[PDB]
Amino acid sequence: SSTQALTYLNALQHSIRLSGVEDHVKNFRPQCLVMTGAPNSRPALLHLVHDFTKNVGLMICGHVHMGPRRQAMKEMSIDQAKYQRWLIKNKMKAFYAPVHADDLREGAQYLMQAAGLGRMKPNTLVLGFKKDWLQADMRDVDMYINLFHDAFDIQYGVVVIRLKEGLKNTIDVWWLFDDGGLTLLIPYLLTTKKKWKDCKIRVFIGGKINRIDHDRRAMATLLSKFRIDFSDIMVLGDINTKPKKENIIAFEEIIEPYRLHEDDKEQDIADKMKEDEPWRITDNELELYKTKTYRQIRLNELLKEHSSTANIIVMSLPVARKGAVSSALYMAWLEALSKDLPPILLVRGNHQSVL
Amino acid sequence: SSTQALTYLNALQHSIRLSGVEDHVKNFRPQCLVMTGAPNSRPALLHLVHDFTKNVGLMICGHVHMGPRRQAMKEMSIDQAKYQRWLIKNKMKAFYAPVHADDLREGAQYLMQAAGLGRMKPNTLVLGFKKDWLQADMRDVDMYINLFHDAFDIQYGVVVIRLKEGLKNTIDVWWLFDDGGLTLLIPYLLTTKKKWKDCKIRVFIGGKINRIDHDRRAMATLLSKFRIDFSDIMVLGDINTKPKKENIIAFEEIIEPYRLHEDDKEQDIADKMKEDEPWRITDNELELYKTKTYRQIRLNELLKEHSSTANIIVMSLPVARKGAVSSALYMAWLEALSKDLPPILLVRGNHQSVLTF
Ligand SMILES: NS(=O)(=O)c1cc(C(=O)O)c(NCc2ccco2)cc1Cl
Ligand SMILES: NS(=O)(=O)c1cc(C(=O)O)c(NCc2ccco2)cc1Cl
Repeated sequence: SSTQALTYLNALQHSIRLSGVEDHVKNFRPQCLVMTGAPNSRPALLHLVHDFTKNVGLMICGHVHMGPRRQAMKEMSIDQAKYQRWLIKNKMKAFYAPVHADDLREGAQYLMQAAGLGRMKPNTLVLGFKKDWLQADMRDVDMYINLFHDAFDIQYGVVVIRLKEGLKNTIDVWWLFDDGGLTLLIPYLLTTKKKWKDCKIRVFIGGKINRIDHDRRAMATLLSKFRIDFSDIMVLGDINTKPKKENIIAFEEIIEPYRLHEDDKEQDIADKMKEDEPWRITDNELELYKTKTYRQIRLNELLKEHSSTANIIVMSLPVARKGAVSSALYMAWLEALSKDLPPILLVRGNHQSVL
Repeated sequence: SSTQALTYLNALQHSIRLSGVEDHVKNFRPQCLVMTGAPNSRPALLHLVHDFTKNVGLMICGHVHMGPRRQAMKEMSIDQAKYQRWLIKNKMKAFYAPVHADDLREGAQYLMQAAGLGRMKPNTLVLGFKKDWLQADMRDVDMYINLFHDAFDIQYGVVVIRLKEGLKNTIDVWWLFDDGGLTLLIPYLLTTKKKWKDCKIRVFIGGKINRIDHDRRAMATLLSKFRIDFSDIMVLGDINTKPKKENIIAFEEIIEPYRLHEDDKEQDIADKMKEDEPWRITDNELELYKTKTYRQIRLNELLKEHSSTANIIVMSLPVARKGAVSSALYMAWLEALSKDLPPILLVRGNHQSVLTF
């Protein structure tokens, strides 16, 4: 009170010192940019992202305020004061970062390219899964997926937390493809927080039916390199199998409102809808990506079968080339992958290795 | 040591400590981002902006990088490492913050909107004068003035400085407009440094013929509030008078290439070329703003005669409504106000630094 200048000067001096360093490859140091609507909303997501980003990296709770430009400054100021007070009340090492933008994409770009000083710049983007995508306008879903792809453009690592907001054995990990160390680094950082200390990492991977021993040995060596006391590596070959009849029926029902039946409908009408409504899922997309959808459905049913009784499932996030797949189908894949499981955490880190 | 995590986490906890303090509104401090593309170019500008930001605020030497997205990140990181090494080589406490944008205005918007974290966020926009704007495409000058107007829109202070790139004692302060005190805060911070100890702040005012004592005591008490310790407080009544004809014709010659003499030329051609080049200066603009231009020229004359020798000249910055003046006319005003002087530092601030430092 009246002598905060000392704190400010100390912070500035330490930040300059930190910027003094020159080597970044050695330490990945996960810095998270959490894109939640407001810190008060989605408290569970905030706690879970804070768990693995606390004393091991900062977290910037971003907020893209959008509205009339005239009174934007006063609204943003009152919001910053209120949300910072709330966010310190529920002790969190998180910085509230509000910006003004005409839409979520622009504000996300502001936060993703400008937030932070020197070395304290976010390098992963954390999004809560858009649970209301079915009832939401599909333009906003397109914007959500385009935000994923913008993150992948700036060499960010995308984390998607799907968590049941209506609210002690193991922490399953479903490492499938390389990414980096991030997918395996999130469980390591989770385990050392004294809240998940009594939780045991039960890694999973896919492999050939004639190579369980060799794959297990190699993955155990990698885990020892990551030194996360892996309990066991349940190498599976069940991937790439027709899931079931009921599961495929459920997925078809999910995507039915957005499917485009070009063959059933007249070609001119199909083109008209595509031009005036480009997020419609064409049948060509389904035919091309039928194996990928089978992979998603099979992975979901495997998660239910093996990892039902797990606290935090960590899985690798499916991705597709920008524009190669309709946004509606992409969110359908994300819905199917994480359907009725415990708090699940889809991760795709950047190519550069964490350590 | 070869480890940095100790510094990183300590800096974190300090930043969280800072953000936790309920500073209310009584924590104004000059936090400026120096929008200059190449920190190697214009070292004098960085040194000057560093003099009054050494230990009272941060300096985010922003930089917008233009090019293809593919290899944008690689060269951006290369430049970041290079320029941070350069800044550390010199004794500058500046964070080199680069962003990628299609145009300078968009990257500047990124920086001004989202740069910084917590309460160590930028507060003013230091802008090196766009010297050689005569030879530069006028789209560039349009963006340059739009930067001023964006900064004013987002409640930022704007300071533009016209250092000579080639690089008794007194610091002149022309407190002409009440902008919240930043014009007076910059000189105070300058003086309280090893270089400007022999400061001798000399303060000038603009007032009509009246009792000099009134304004004299007014600025005496104002500077006592600001702890300026003036060497002299002067009031000038020559402002807002017709300047010499030579300067007027010189100014008219400066804007001659960009002027739209629509009254002299045929109306259809004038309208067509106005539509082709919306930055052209119409004659109606000059007629409306003849008094403003005369003030801008008389002020340059006045500070040339009164303040020919002075290490720093800190003046209130001219402002115009968004779009009322063509960018060429605004830039011509700024160029005529600081035509041939020592380091001149035109300042304007959001009306919030009310004895708050
Ligand atoms: N998780 S989400 O896609 O549904 C989401 C949702 C929101 C959201 O709109 O709450 C958001 N912030 C934008 C905003 C505008 C006004 C207040 O916050 C960000 C995200 Cl990622
Ligand atoms: N001080 S300035 O207006 O002349 C200026 C100057 C520059 C600059 O060009 O150095 C700049 N950014 C870098 C850049 C890249 C391409 C065009 O500009 C930004 C600004 Cl504000």
